[PDB]
Amino acid sequence: VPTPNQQPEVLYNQIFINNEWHDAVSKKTFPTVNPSTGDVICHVAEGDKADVDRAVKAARAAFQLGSPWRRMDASERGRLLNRLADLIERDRTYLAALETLDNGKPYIISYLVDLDMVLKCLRYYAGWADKYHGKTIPIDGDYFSYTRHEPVGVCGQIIPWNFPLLMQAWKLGPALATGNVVVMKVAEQTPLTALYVANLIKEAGFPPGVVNVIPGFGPTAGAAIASHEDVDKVAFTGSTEVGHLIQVAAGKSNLKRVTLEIGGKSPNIIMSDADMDWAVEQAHFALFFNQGQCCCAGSRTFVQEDIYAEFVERSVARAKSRVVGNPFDSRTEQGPQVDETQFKKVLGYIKSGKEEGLKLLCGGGAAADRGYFIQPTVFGDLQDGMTIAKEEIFGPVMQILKFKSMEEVVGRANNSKYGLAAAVFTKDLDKANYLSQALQAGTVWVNCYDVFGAQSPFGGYKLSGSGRELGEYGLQAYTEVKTVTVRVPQKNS
Amino acid sequence: VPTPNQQPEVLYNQIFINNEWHDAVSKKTFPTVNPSTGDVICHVAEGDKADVDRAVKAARAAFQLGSPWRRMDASERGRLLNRLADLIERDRTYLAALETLDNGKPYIISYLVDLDMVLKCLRYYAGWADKYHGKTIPIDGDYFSYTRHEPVGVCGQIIPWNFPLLMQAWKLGPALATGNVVVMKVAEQTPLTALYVANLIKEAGFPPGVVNVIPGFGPTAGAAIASHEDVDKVAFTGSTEVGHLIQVAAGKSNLKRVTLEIGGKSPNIIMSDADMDWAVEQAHFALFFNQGQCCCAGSRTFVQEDIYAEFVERSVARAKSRVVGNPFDSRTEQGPQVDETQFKKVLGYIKSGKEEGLKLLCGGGAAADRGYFIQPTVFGDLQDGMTIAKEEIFGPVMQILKFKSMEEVVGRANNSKYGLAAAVFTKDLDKANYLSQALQAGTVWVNCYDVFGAQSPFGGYKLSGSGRELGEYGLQAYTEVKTVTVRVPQKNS
Amino acid sequence: VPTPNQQPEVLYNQIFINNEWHDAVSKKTFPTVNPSTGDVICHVAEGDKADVDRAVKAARAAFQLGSPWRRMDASERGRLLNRLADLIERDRTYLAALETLDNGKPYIISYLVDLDMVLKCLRYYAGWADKYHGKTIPIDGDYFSYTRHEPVGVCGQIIPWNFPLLMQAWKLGPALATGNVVVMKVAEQTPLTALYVANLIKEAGFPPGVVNVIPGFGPTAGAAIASHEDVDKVAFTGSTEVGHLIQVAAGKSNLKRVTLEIGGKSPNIIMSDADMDWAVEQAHFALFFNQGQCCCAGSRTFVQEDIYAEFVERSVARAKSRVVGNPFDSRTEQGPQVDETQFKKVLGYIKSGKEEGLKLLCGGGAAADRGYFIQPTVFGDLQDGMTIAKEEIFGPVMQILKFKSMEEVVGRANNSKYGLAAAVFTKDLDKANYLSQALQAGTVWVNCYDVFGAQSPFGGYKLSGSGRELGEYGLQAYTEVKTVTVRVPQKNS
Amino acid sequence: VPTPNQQPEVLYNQIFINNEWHDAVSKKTFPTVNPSTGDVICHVAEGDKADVDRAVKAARAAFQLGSPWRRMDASERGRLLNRLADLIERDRTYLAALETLDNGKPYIISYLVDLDMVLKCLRYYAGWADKYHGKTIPIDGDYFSYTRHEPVGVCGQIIPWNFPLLMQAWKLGPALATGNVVVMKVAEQTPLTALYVANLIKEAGFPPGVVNVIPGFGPTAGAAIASHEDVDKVAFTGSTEVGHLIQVAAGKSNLKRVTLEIGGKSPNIIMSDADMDWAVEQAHFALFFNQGQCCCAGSRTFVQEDIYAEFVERSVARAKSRVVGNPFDSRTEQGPQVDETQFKKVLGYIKSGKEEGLKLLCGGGAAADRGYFIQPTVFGDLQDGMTIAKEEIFGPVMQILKFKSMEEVVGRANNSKYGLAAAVFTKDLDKANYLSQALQAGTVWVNCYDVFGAQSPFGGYKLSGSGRELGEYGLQAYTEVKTVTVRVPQKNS
Repeated sequence: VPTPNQQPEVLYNQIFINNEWHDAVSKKTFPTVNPSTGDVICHVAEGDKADVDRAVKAARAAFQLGSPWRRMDASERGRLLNRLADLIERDRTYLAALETLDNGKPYIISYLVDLDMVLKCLRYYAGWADKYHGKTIPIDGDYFSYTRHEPVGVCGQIIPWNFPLLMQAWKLGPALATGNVVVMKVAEQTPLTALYVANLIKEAGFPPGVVNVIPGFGPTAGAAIASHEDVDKVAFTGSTEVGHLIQVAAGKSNLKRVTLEIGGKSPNIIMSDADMDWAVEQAHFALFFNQGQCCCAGSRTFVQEDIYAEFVERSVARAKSRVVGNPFDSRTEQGPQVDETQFKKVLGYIKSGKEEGLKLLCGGGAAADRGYFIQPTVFGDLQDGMTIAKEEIFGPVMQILKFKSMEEVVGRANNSKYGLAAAVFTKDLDKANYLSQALQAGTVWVNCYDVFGAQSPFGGYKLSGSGRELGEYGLQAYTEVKTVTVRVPQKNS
Repeated sequence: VPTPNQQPEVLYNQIFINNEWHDAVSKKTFPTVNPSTGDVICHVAEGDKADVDRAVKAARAAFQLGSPWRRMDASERGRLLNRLADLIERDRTYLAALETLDNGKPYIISYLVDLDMVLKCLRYYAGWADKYHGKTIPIDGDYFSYTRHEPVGVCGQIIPWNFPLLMQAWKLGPALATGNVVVMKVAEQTPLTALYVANLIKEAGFPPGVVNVIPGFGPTAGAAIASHEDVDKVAFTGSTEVGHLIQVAAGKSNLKRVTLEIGGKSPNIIMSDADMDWAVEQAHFALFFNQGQCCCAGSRTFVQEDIYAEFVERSVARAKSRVVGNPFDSRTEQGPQVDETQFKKVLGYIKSGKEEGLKLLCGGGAAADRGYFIQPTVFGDLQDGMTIAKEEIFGPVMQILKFKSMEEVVGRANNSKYGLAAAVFTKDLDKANYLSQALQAGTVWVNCYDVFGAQSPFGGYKLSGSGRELGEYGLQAYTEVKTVTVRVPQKNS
Repeated sequence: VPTPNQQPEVLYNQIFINNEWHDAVSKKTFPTVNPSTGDVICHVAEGDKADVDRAVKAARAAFQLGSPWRRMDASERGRLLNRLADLIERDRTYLAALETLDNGKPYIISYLVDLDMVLKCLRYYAGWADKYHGKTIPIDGDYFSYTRHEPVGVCGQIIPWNFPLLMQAWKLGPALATGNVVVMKVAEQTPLTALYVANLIKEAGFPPGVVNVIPGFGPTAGAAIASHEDVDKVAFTGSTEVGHLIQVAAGKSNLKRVTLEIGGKSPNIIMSDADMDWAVEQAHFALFFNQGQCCCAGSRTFVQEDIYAEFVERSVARAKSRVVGNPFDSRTEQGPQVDETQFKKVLGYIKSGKEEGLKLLCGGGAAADRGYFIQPTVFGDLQDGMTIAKEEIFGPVMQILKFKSMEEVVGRANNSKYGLAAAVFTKDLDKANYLSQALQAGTVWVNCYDVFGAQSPFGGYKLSGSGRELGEYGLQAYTEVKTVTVRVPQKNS
Repeated sequence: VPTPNQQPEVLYNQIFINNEWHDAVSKKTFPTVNPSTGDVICHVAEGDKADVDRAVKAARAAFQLGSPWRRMDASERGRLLNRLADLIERDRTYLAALETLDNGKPYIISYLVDLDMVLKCLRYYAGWADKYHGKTIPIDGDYFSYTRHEPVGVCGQIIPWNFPLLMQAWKLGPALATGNVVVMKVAEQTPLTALYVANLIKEAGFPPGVVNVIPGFGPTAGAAIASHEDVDKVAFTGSTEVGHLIQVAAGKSNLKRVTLEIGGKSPNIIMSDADMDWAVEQAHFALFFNQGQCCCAGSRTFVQEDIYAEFVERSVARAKSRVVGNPFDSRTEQGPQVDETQFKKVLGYIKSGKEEGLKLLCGGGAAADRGYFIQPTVFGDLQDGMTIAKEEIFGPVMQILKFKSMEEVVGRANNSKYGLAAAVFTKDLDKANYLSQALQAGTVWVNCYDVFGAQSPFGGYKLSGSGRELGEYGLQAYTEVKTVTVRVPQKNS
């Protein structure tokens, strides 16, 4: 991993529309802070409805029948996405550093993890461009019926702050590969990286209006996209709470297609025959990865009584050794929480746990007085009715529960409004197969956690989502099907 | 076509839950009238939220992991659907008669069209049961990734009164084929046939709770389903106005998956090179089919100026010969409108057209003093800004517009909030191919209209829908995708 | 299981062509014996080249563009296959008895196993008829490209005597479902059941020439089909030796498509952690099922040394209790071998094993002096270089080998010219996953054996086959793809 | 188009095996001539059986379970193919010049056509690498069945001299994308370009033994591949005559999977309503493209009598203006024929035509006395029984036939042992649709010819092929399907 620039230059901080950078119509700007120091990095244009409106306008024009983008060969769409990937890889060190500066995650992670997964996603979707075929259907009668898989049109894509570059990649990959146009709203907590990539999109040679990125606020620029009368589809990734607002907004206006990737409270089930060493480490990772700021975090670690005590002791030790510090330091495992608000939220949950009557095994408090650092907390002897066992904490706060039977763990694990992911650690073939089938979750990992593949779909089962985001599935929501039934003189097989 | 019983006996008029018939919790009942005579056929149990909750409870139980339905082989689901089909064919004469008695459509149509289409739908989806495979994905790293296409769960399905039996079949086919459970709300205007089939479901051997049919009202039983906290998915077919309510209800509650098949104002484009005879008859059919009560009716007949006068003359003559009368009479082409409310609504539009300044060429008034018969009306010299040229009439009221160029007709045809279907009549290959691509419609018929195939998807492009209902596509909405990623010792190709 | 007729009446014994029965052009006939008594059941017309030529002509005519069969709706093809199924189910008892009479397998098996699987196969492919879509391809340039999945044409299908009715169904299901025409060559050892079904094909309403069944001899009628200049595809199931002849014949003449389902020497690997009881019973079934006359029989039972002794002991006991006798007797587990030739071949192998220096644990000799009964033989302490450990025996002769490591068992099990199937018994997830990937077999069963599903493909990896026979894959070989590229005025997404 | 080097340097002329260049075991070499001058360009190592044997050895080793290539992520296979493309694009000018030097085709074509198509093919298949999923199948019983799409293994790929780089690309694309290993035999008449690309494969980072290219002769190196006991699959592109040999070879030995892309006599049907200008130009292109050395050439131009005379005179004029000359000259439309042998063959056919009694409209003789140039010949008034109207000429010799009805032209056009491609020129929708369905051809072009898309399959219907080469279909033949059926505690939907 190349040595990063601990203070990477901010080159873009405006609104990107027709491959052009401009200030908000209001000339208003908002600050973007560095979670590690609490100091302001710079100021970014604050997009609002007026800016969304013009971006939508730009996108619609780019999507007109006869446009360079609509006339473009699917293969060329693939070429553009691969070119974009190349530019991102060329600027990998810079983007990794900026990602960390704006977000807080360890540089090594932004480089080896975030950026690699960003490149793999775009590279993956580049190949789908000319392969998502329609169908020729053996309909009854003397007809020739077939389907066209056309773009759904103008897509509003709202993304969170936990994986800035990756979330952007997950949206643009399938949308662009299918021929759609994008009006994207990026998180006000982390707008810098998305904007830089927006310029690379221009450099890649994408036609104007195809991708418009608008930095701003949620109830402001986000809501304007969700309720716009000319946005054909919305893709939102964030809280279930806001997820509700997105669907409600869609219904109250355009009846635009909606997909949601939202919260979670994922159960990580360790069976007594599981390899302790692997299970403990993976359990640690399952919850602590990315400052605990992952929607599919294993926030409910169910451990079989027979091995509970040992598993708990080992988890606490591992939590005790987890290095929290400067993201740019090679030995830093944990950076700060994205912002003060989240910092307080997490702390509020730790307080709740202690008050609910939970066994605090690892220090649950601030880890520093400068950035938003919190100590890797671990709560043992957790009860299902406890707030921290029910509500998504989104911080470095581990919950460890105890169970006896499979029948019991299935019911407990499944008894949640969420269903984003789950995990099973066991050496037994039958337990693995039984559980993976019984678990009501979009993804079930067996003997592993947080394993993402651009080729494998991801999504929620209940109030944790709607629709899937990767693989071939990720193309479905960005496709509008048209049936064309032509009358023929005489149909033959 | 066998001789029908002009007065078929009503055997079921209650609420169907766990394969059992019972009155509404309130014991309240509502009348179902015969549109031909205006007299009450009988009374049906009026389901409400209390009944909906009971049905959902029943359905959820039937969906329990380990249930006969969930443990059932996919092939067996296919066998049950085929058995159902057989029972409907056994009772084809009776059902065609009852369909007409409660709806008003001609008996010949109910028999040869509706029932045939019903049988073909179920028979088609019966074969999909064991064929909608998941995937084994070549994910990165030492893992074995694959997806499971599981049922979405408890599905709420709300259907209209235009095609009682068929609408029911379009919903049950894909749902049952996939392993889902149903809580269906039937149109209060036409609940009889759906209830009869509900009993056939029981007789076919479907496990209790798998299909629950609730007769009742919209804002009552319908809304109860749309905002239910335990319904995983909603499939609604009706007005766009209500469609909005369904999507808003889903967002404000459960975040349940939603699909909508709604209104339309489909354009029927006749090019100057089209075969007049065919074009004229097909245009007649395109709009007048089923008392004009079809979501995909060719409500806007655009005819190229060069052949406009001739086409109009021929249209009016054909409309003047259209026989309106007793649905059970062999020579009846048009029966009455479903009910007085729709009778008045259609008349209101005829009034509107005359006042908008439209050329009434065919008598626009009631055709009788007993049932809800309206005369096949034809309006010539229509203008895009005219109410009847923008709002869905849902009655035997034809609109004929005049155009010159293709660029012109595409823009005009496309300039609508709707996009359910469209049609183009021409002998030219390039115009056919150009137009089918340019028209923003879920279905584009070329040299034909109203051609439906159980194997070809159907749906709307704008405020006329979301999702497709037939073919393989119809299975998508009834499937929940689960990704299972297993860590393996050493992955190889 | 209904009481069978020990002496079922033979109603059809001639050549079936245009839905008509006639004697061979030579008037020659051959006898069909009853393996249980060694007595002649009756005589069947002996088809030859002249008869094959006539059949091919009939088939070709039925395949003419514009034929009732080619113009028929795909759904109707489905209907015919379901009708056929129903007729077979109606005559289930008769067919099961006749199957046993002519083949030797126990009636219970013929009824509950063979017939059920025949019904399931036809009923399964009936549903594929109108679902095997082609595709609309996003090709470069201003074009509309799409593919048609047309029938391959006239298909020659040659089947064996081990599962008469079943093998017939495996060929007809996919062929007919895709719109092809068939010229079938049935095994001289067991032509009876296939002939009766041929008449059911007539009764089902299949167009004349669509299915022609020709009873006769291999180098006679079989070779005539394989080398015919007007047969578009050949599907052969039998010995690898003859498989070679089919491929060579195809090349020396028509260059017709070829698919082969041939011999095997499947390894059944029992890991030390396997459940003894289950593993022992399944191992017994794996090899002894259908008088050991199954191409995917577990001919090489590799058992982990730690559990070898015990496994062997249990295997011998189970083989010693295996009831051999009258197929019509409820307690008979094993009937006779198909005929004297096979009877002597199996005996020759037992002799070989004894001479090779193998430990005969179970009596290896004739079990009676009337029919072709052989005692369930079990050879312990087998060595890979032994003939019975290399050549397919096709009889009730079990081989039990000893192994130590997984690396060793993989190499040993894979060290064969065959690769039809394999099995792995273990409770460990990793071993299951590892082995199933490492084994070069068309089918790898884990914790079970001989599990067939009409929905899952089956075939060989080396000299044991080419192509797969069930599921969606089974339709591939019966499809000819046509690409139609149309120049369009302006292509858009 | 950049200025080429009229004399590009030959850097590789040996056998490429484990990413290493070596002389044949025999030290024998053969000359490669320049068709334009008749002079020897250089000498190339003459591979033989011994060289094929070692190449297969290398390939097998590269295919061992646990190999870098087998363990490699499918996505990485995609990366390698994209890298290879980049290298080819980097060297596009050199490769196009060398292609023309050794082949004879005009440099502008090699550059703008051949190399573009080469890049597009590899770029296309690079995206398929991680998307050709297997399936999870809803089999009956308590099991989990799924399929694995594994590589077929060692693939022997034999290619022709008409499109050296492109044929190589059509083979390597699908093979490598699927994870197979290759032993390729390149045409003795044109081995240079294929060898240079072989080195780029090394530079790209492909693991040793994955692609082995062997220059040599047909009955020598080609036959050794076709009958090799360790080659799992053979892919051959060439004459139907040799095609027979490949299939017979496969049967006589390994029973290896075979696919054939062979000869043709494609009919180009011009209906009276066709746009003459376009039809005439396209007709010229259809047959004259690449010195008439294309298997899909429109060898039989059927013209409707009403427009026959005009079409004929227009064709002759166009043929009279076709510039034949130095391939490197910007004005050259036609270069020389690949070699003296082909030179003589084509001339022999012209002689035949004259003798069969055909109307020679354009000079049918040599165009120069240096290279292998032949004058663009046009034969009018041809009859179906004439040799030139039956046998593939593979030279600039056009055949123009006259027809009256559609019924007539379908039968005549279809009356051939070949069925590679066909074309229909008409403005009529019904004629287009009717003919496309009626024509027994692997590809039917409507109002265009020789339109190839890496995304759409290509192949023959009779003695012109077996299997398809492009699109998703091209992956089928390079995949071996394995079914894994696991016993599960309790199967649920």
